[PDB]
This record gives sequence, C-alpha cells and structure tokens, in this order.
Amino acid sequence: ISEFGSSRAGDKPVIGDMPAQTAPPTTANLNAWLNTFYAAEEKRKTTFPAQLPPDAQPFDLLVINICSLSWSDVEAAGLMSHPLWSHFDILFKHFNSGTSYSGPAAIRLLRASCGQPSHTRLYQPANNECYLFDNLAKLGFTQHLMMDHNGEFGGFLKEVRENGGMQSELMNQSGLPTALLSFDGSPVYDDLAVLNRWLTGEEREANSRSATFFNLLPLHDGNHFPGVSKTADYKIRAQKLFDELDAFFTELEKSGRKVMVVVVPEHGGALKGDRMQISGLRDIPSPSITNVPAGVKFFGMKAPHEGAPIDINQPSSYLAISELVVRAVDGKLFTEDSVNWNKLTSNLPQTAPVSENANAVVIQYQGKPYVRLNGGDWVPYPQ
Ligand SMILES: [Zn+2]
Repeated sequence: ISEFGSSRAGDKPVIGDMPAQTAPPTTANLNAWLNTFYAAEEKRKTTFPAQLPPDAQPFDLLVINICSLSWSDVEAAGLMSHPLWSHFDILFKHFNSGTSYSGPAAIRLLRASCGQPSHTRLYQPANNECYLFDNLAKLGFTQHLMMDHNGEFGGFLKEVRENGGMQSELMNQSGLPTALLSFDGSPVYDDLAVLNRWLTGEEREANSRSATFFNLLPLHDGNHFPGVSKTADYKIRAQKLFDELDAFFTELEKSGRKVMVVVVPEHGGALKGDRMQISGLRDIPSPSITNVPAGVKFFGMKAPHEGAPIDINQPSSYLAISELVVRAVDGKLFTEDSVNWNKLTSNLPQTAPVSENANAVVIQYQGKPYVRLNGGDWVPYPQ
C-alpha cells in the first residue's frame, strides 16, 4: 500500500518475508537489521497437517544433501550445461545454504520446517515442529539415514543425530563398491550403488511412505581414486556424480514409484578462490560459497512436469524446501490428472541470504556483501 492508499477495516499488518534495508549501511544499522531478521525468522514455520486424509497417497521423499557444491563451483568446473540441471522440475537459482561447514548445514536442513536460526541456536534443542523428518515420521513416513561415507570425520554423524535429531541407524554399507578414498582415509562409496540399494529396499516395502536423508561426500577436498596420490580433479568427480544422479533418475522413472527427490547442497567447495579466501578455504561463508544449486524432481506422477525446470529466482533457503514437502505430503499431486505447476511453485517462502559459522556472519545489505567477525564491526566482504 502506497502513501495515499488505504488498508481495509480489520486488515492484519502485512509481514514481509525479508526485512527492509532502507537505513544507511552503518554497523549499528546492519546489527539492527540482523536482529530484525532473527526476530522475523523465529516466527516462521511450515504447518504440517494434524494427520493425513484417508485418501492420501503414499510416496517416498529422498533428500540428497551434497557436500562442497555451489553454483560458483559448477561454473568454475564448466558443468553448467550438464544434462542433470535440465532434468529437475524445480530449480532454485538463489538458494542460500546459510553456512559454509558441513555439520551446521546438515542441521539447518534437518530443521527446515522453521525459520533460520543463529548459529548459536543450531546447537540447542529446537521446537519439535522444526524437524522436517520428525514432522514426516508423525504422519507415518518411515525415516532412513543413508550416507556414501561413515560420518566419522568432524563428528558429522554425531551432529546429525544429536542436533539434527535424526535418531536412525545408518543404512547398511557392507558390500558397496568404493569410488574414492576420503581426505581422512576412509571410503566414499559409489553413489549409484548406494541409491540402487535404497531403491531395492523401498521396492521391498510396497505402498509404504518413507523419508530418507542421504549425505554425499565425493566432492569434498582431498578425495582421491584408490591408489592415486593426487586429489581427484573436482570436475571429474562432479561429472561422475552428476552422471550417476542422472542414471539414477532414469532408474527411478523406470520403476514407476512415486518419489519426491530434493537435491540440496550443504555449501560450496570454494573451487574458485577470491581476495580473502584462497581456493579451498571456506571459513567465511561468502555468497559464492553459499549460493547452491537446489532442485526438486517428482517421479511417478500421473501428469509429470514437461519441459525445462521451473526456475525459482527469489532469495530462498531451507524453509522453501519444507513448504514444497508440505504441499506434497498428502501425495495427491501424484495422482492429479492435471497439476497447477504455477500454484505449486508460487508464494514459496523467501529468505534473506544470511550465512553463519561460529565466528562469522555474512549478509547482503542494499545488494552488497558484508561480514561481521565475532560480533564486532561490519566490514565489506572484499569479493
Ligand atoms: Zn560439507
């Protein structure tokens, strides 16, 4: 409503998804903006239904959470035209991962059903309604945890269990082929083999509903082919991963199963360095590191999406993934003769691109990036 417009009697105040940035960019104003962002975010949640309707349709949710993959990395690797990108139904162009470290990224994704917390708040219990997989478990979705690695490094599996709330045994990894040896010496299993094992298991369950969290490490720095001294080239590993995901999408299409696949990277690999951070360093969660390619694809729909993916251009983060899940949770979109793809992809929650690690916050303010180290004065991020 403009200055000489009127609201209607009884109108609620309109709550914007992103707090305004009209004040000049001083330390005090950027500090105040961040506190305003935290306040607004803490009031945001996806509301799941109390129970599924009796005519709900079972399907499987598979969340594919990829370490060390940002749009900047895809560009630097020369992989923007890989066929995988064109295979999604929905593709986010300004999805912010909120952090540049793996543990906090996974916790943020597991807490996708509420607005974005400060880094501090990630490591304290959240409201039960914030845990996406718990919301689904409540509605009868079997929970699965899957990885292409053992989760030992960095206490990652412990963080997923303790702070992410995912209290499920790691799916059996015995007999899987090894694709890489990790920077810590342990195996990174072949992703197509992990996904095919998942697909056989789900196929054993029938018209079950299930929700799987799958974390993938092949793009992490320091990974090598067994016996090879040098770190495998990033673009070779990324091509291999994208070819395996595309092959799996083909397998999923052939299966006829109803599946919602969400691909959401944790954070970038810092393949292309910048003034402050040489290639591979990611202690500051810069815009390049945190703008990641998130996508959604539906399989087994009576009326599948045709043509190129629907681009979501607005600033987004995990809350938008949770909203797409609740829009799908009754399974009815899978059996509709005609889907309103506009409505399905419109009015998704927008989230300002704020990113944090324990010691640093990065924001965009009036279109420019700033960093705050340990609660001190804001400084322009040097890009
Ligand atoms: Zn990671």
